[PDB]
Amino acid sequence: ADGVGNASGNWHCDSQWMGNTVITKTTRTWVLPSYNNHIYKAITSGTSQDANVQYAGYSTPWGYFDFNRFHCHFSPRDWQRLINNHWGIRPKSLKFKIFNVQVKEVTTQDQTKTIANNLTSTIQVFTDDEHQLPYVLGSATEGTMPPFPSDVYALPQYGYCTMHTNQNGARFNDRSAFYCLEYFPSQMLRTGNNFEFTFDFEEVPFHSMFAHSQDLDRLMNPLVDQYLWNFNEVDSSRNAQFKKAVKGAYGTMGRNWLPGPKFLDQRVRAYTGGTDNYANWNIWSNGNKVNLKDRQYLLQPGPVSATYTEGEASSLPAQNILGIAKDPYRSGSTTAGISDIMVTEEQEVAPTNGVGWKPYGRTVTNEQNTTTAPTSSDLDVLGALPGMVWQNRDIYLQGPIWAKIPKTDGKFHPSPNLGGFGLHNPPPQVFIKNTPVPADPPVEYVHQKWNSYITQYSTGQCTVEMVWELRKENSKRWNPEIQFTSNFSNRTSIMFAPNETGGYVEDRLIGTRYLTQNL
Amino acid sequence: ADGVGNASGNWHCDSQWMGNTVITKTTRTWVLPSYNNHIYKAITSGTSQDANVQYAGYSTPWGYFDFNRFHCHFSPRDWQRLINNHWGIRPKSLKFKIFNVQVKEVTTQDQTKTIANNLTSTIQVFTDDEHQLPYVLGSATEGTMPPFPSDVYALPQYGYCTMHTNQNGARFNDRSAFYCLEYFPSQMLRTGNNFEFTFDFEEVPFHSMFAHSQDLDRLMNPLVDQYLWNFNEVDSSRNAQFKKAVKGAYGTMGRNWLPGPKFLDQRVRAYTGGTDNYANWNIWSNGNKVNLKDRQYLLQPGPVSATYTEGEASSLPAQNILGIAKDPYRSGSTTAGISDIMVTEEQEVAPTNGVGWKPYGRTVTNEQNTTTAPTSSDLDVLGALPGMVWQNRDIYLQGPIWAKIPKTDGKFHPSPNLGGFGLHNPPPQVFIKNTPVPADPPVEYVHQKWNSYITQYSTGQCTVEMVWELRKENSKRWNPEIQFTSNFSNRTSIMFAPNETGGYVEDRLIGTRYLTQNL
Amino acid sequence: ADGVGNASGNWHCDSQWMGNTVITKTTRTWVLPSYNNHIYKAITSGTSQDANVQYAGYSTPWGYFDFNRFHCHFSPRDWQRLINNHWGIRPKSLKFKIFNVQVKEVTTQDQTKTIANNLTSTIQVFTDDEHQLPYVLGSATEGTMPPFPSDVYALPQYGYCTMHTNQNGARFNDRSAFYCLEYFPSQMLRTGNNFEFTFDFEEVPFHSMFAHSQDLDRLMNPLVDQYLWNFNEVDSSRNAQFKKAVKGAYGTMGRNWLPGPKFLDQRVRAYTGGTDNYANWNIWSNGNKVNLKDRQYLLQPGPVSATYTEGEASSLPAQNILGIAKDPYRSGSTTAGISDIMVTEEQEVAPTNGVGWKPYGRTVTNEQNTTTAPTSSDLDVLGALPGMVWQNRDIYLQGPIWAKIPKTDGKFHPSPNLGGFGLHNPPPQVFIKNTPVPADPPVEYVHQKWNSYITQYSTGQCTVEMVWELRKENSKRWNPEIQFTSNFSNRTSIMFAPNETGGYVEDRLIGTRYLTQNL
Repeated sequence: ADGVGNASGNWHCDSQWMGNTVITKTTRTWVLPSYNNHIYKAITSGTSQDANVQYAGYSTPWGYFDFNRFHCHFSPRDWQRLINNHWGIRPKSLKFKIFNVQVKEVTTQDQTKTIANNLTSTIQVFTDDEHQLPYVLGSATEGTMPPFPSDVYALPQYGYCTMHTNQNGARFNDRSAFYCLEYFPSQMLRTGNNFEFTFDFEEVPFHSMFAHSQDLDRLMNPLVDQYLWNFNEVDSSRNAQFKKAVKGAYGTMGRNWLPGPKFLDQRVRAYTGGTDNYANWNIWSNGNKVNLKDRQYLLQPGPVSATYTEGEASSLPAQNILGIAKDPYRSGSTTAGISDIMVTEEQEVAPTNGVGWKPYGRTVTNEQNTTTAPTSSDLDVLGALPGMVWQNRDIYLQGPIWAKIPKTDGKFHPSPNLGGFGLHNPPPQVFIKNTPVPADPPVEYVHQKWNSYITQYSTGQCTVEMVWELRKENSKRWNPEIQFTSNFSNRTSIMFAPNETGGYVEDRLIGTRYLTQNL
Repeated sequence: ADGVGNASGNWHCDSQWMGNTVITKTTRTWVLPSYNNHIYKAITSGTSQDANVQYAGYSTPWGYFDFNRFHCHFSPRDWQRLINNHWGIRPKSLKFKIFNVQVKEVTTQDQTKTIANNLTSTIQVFTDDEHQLPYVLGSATEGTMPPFPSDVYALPQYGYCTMHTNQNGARFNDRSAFYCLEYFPSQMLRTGNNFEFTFDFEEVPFHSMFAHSQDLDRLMNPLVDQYLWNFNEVDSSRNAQFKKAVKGAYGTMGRNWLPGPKFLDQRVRAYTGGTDNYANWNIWSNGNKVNLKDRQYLLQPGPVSATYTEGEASSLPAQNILGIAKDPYRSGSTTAGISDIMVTEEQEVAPTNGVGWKPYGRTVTNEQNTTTAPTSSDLDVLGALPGMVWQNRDIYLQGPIWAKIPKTDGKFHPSPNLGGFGLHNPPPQVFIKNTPVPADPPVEYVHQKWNSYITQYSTGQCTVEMVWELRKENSKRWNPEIQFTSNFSNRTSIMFAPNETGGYVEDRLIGTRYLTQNL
Repeated sequence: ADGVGNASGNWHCDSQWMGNTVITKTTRTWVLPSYNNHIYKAITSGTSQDANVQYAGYSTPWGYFDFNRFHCHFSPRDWQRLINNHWGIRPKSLKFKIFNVQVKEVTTQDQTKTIANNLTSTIQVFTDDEHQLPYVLGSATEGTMPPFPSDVYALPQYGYCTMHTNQNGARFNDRSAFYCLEYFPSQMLRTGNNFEFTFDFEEVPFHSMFAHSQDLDRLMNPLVDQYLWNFNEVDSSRNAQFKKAVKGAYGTMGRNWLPGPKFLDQRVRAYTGGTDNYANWNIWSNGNKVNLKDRQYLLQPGPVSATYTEGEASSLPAQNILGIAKDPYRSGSTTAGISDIMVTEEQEVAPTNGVGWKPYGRTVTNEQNTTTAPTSSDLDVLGALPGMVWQNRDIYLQGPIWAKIPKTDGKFHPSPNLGGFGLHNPPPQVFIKNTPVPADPPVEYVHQKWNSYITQYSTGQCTVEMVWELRKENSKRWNPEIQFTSNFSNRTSIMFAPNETGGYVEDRLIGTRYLTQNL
């Protein structure tokens, strides 16, 4: 294909806007180590007796590419052009390349590393097109490409969980599956070789890049009464009374449509002002949980809900938020306060979704009679009922693009709770390993497992080219709308740029919902 | 197009039944005033501090046509032919005309009005085809065409609500949208000119014009046992016992299908007999409510439920009913009793839907053991679960035809709670205004807003032509069925006709569900 | 394209003279380090509180090529053929190549550097054709190619200034723009690869390579009187008197044309003889300045003016000169005297431009009457008035070729003050970087920014080929003209050649204006 002295690819980063489509291209330099030192390891939770944290699986010698966050594909300026001018976006097609491969050997002598080119060494690359391997993308995990184009990123090690059991610690059972990645055809690359593949997204709904400019309970003409007559009260004579729904009677009016279903969330005050928190409680005791088998885990974030009520504006739904550290590299060994963490604000869905820590509503709790007074209480948690409408969670420049829909007999509204595009056929996983280069063999043959290798690592460039379909904003609104703008003011470095020491700084989460549209 | 002395259209009222389709045509005389005196007004709830009743929006100089009730398009006799002979109906296409336009000027001198033709004055008409304006149809509000063909109807004024906030009264915010209707292309009509447009409905499910002749729990052959063995009890020895489901064991039988999901409603006795009401309580305190943002409002009517259990036949689900005044013009300033109000009766859905004030069922509340006895309670409110089946609300001659489905990421069974056809693309709103005719200008130019106008109003005729698709009744039932008939007996005027003073009288609600069909 | 063992280009240095065009070709060896160690740095003036020196911007990992001085493209002998034989020159087209690329790695062990070829490493090259990056060429800054063909030149690091504000030091604001150069498509080159592009200059005026042989006030025939009669005086009787402009009356004659507009400059005596200087004053206090925002800066050099009056021949306009060190590498840490600095002499423009420290002329300062005597003073600074004509600044073998015209709504005579060709579309900037080669990655994946790299640098050859359009000298002058010649006499090394230690010596500035032409 190509020799030692020719480049096998070129650098491509741009965004192209044509018609109803935008094409993003981005190139990175990647680094791949040799993981596990060329073996598979059965990994578990060990002696841990807590069923909730138990797991069983395998770490592999293979690495992988994760481009599943938007800021991989969009500059902040391009994200601005997207969210200010368009009502919708969905992924269409994908092209991925690996080129300019460099395999290197590391030799240590007397605490002295020397790095040299190994020109005859290979890397192996394959994509899993039929989704025959455990799919670890779409879990919102690190190891994604860094947003900034000149940043290098080490490829994460591939591993997976498989079925486990609880007896005196995690154990594999008969349903536990092992996957050898060397049991798949992969092409081998020396420095001259390159790799590419293409992918087409299935048809999915456009993400809704707008906020509603109307509330689900305001849909009627304010100037006219309804012709409906609703039950009002029972008179002292015990006879039922009916009241006409009249203009301004909004509490009593009959409606065709209901807010979407929700869990109840606990409210926390994350910002200055408003109703203050109770002290010394953790979400693990008091939060929403999911029972699965013998295990519990916190239900986070669940379907999206409105973030706050006005006047309570500093409060958050505890578990309904996506937190992201302002410093991507901040260590998770210690907790952080609100000042260190970017938290998503879902207020755009307030017209249809209801606020997280508000109950869905009230429910009648009894059947009344002459001697039984009517009673009612809160409806905290409610499933789907005919007439409900809701918005999905917003997508963020720093958030995940897609998630793989689990393969199941049934689903309800398969929109991922973390946000993004639910896909029956997500983009295939791209696996990469350094081909093992054995060390010096013994002169006299011995029967043993081969543990001796030359230390290798590889580096190169990768281009990701995505095509995005757009819905144009079409609106007769007379007055100006809300736009995302730079209101950062005076700074010691440019926002969404490198700082003095070269660290890339994105301290603000950016959603898509700025333009408005009627219900 | 046409002069002063030629009619621009003819009167058309008929119903045509051909094959699987019925075509309704109806003509009315309309009256349009000049609303707001040619200005837009920002309208709010004012100083009201109650968040529940707050709103913000605009009243417009424009009027509009609302034909969204069935009795606009169907005579009572045609409605009878529909409901006795057919299993289903859905709208197909729509044609609307405005013609024979007459613009008139009103001059008042010394408390004396004179009305004269203004031959050079215009009206403006446009339809909003792309649904770019706030859609106020489908809220079951007055200003619809009157059922009776020779009744004149004044066109209602168009207004809308837009996003508001709660601080010290209702306020507009940055998401609040203003819409100038003069920012749309509209054709202008003098007395010779006419207007028309056509519309096609999207494919929607046929309304179910039948009642089920079977109950969801009776579906099996009564002559045969099941081969299923269900858990029955635990013996005094603590061992589980299994009982065979045998013919007649209907309470214990395994089934494939579940009744539809429901809210629990409070029961009220609206008629003579049965269990009497508790005294002096109102639905606002005790009823089902919806939390939306910081607001509450009564959940009415919600998905349809069965109206009563037999022997309780006089009771109603409080909030699950559509009330309609027997006198359409009865003032809403005072409450009414059952004798003044027509209330819908949903008993046809009793086979699948369950009764409004009955809980869905019972639920086990605990995990038993040797020292823990099993407990259970009522399941009042339940969302959708696999295996549920239900009926939608019935449509009525006096009820709404369609509702606009809110534009949202997700929906569950988008059938409108008030009944009718949920539409992603409903029929477009038809807006009409009297073109402002300015009064005498000042001889010397002055810089000021122009407030001086000649008083105008317009009148004309409008034809609505709808095409309806039908499903023919196909049944092997041997015995006669239920039919809608005239059983009114002796009256001082014909029912569904004018009375002595010319008022049109429809005192009986008429559903579609008479014919029966098996589950 | 090419392997390890083949050259990807050849050495080209020549000048071709054909017809009205000259083609210059020149080749250099370049060296590129890795700047900033593969990061962008936000750079400011720091804690400096002086608004005049404040700045904000970015240094980039990229380098660039600057060939924007004439002695890059012309040997002294070719410059001689140009200026002695031609009246005009302008750039036409440009071709640039990068070839014979060598990427090398530096390894330090125990204070011992070893340099080795890295055969699989790349460089990245792109040109900014649409001028989408801050354009730093045309500011007369170092980092240009050295004149002498066998000299190697390190490529300068690319950086730029962006909008800043003054508050407690320089700050970035919302108008400050960051530019990632990796957000541009660039081709990647191994040792076999090469690069080229072509460019066409827009039509610009020929530089005027001649001096005028007439003065703007001598244009008339000396043998004939004018027929004009000019106001002369007012007699003791108060009546106005008119005097005929007669041959020899040059001070009183009417003329069609005016000298060009000018700032007033301060005169300094830079050479022996003439009127001596005042002592102990600096130009920062006493010089011409420009107010821009809250900042001041010295107005240098401004539009060109004549350098001196005869008899004052040792004086200079203080700020109107281009100084260039006779030693290009003399450090700027200390001031230099005239003997160390080559200073341009603009005397060729004396016919039309007026001398820098002379005022433009005299102006009447009052409106006289019987009791008010006429007064007048100096006109120091004057803008453009109808009838003015002027010459631009001369171009020098050691001076800049072009400058980018700022993109603005309006311009007056967009000829650069430093001299050369003002261009709306200047030659594109050529950016080059060493592709980062990552070092050994950690075996166990960690989430951190990648700071580990192998030290790289690159070298190669670059050819610049420019096409120049010429205007031929056409003159009927009988007597010989002024020519540029070698009058250096006896030297220890050849002038415009290397010295004993190999340093290239050009101690004399050479303008283009030798041939003469009438006004």
